[PDB]
Amino acid sequence: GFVRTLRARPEAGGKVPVFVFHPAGGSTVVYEPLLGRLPADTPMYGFERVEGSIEERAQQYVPKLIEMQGDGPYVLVGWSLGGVLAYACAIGLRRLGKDVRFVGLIDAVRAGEEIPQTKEEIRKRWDRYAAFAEKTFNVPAIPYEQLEELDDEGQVRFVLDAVSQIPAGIIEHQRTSYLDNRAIDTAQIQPYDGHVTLYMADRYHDDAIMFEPRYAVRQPDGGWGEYVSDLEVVPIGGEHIQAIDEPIIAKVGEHMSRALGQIEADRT
Ligand SMILES: CCOC(=O)c1c(-c2ccccc2)oc2ccc(O)c(CN3CCCC3)c12
Repeated sequence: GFVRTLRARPEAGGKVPVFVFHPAGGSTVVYEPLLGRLPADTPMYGFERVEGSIEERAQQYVPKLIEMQGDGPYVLVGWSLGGVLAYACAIGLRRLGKDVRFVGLIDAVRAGEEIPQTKEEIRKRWDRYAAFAEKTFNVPAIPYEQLEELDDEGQVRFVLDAVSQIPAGIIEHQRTSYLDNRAIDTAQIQPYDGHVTLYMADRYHDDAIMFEPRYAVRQPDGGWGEYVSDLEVVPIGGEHIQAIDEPIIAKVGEHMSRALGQIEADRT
């Protein structure tokens, strides 16, 4: 289904599992280096891509989380889109009376300026995209009227259909990566009253900034302060793309290992 077992929990008992959520355009295999930097016998399960708005995705994840972990305690972690997903699940779990003890955002940083969801923005985005298409491929008027009334999924299907009028593996990977990135853009963040740990790199990587220049700037709280009063930021430096890998992930893992140790002691 959509649950990957990175490290299975014992048949009974054992430590609290870490649930990780996939990043934009990738799977949860990317959390293996993190897993290497967490305490021994820490179980880990990864939740992979599902369809819908952030809230719709969480509506699919949360029942599964509960089936696997019951009342809690819940440790929810994510890099890239995975961060927003972990957070949405945190809100859903807390609303149903569950015990969420840790939410780990791994450089899941909001654009430094809000990205509006307006028809003007739709037009600016696709104008930007058309221009790069011209330059990258050495190659007309953009049918804005039809695009404005399509959602993101509809917009890319329209552009891809108009394009064919490229092999499927490549189209599918560009498609889901594009939609997962837009899901980050259009996420409507709700407030959460539990503790959030935000691991913060210095900047988005250049390719990220080229697609959406508002990611060139980040606030110090990464845009989460207004939604999260109990917010901790753990600066890790480097770029967004590097935050998930060795050696920077060692810094994340060392800190996160301390948090897990406290959760384990409290149960004891
Ligand atoms: C090379 C990295 O490309 C992307 O980040 C994005 C992609 C993408 C497309 C095809 C293949 C891979 C990625 O689509 C986007 C749509 C909106 C948007 O704001 C972003 C920018 N990101 C950066 C921070 C979150 C949004 C992207």
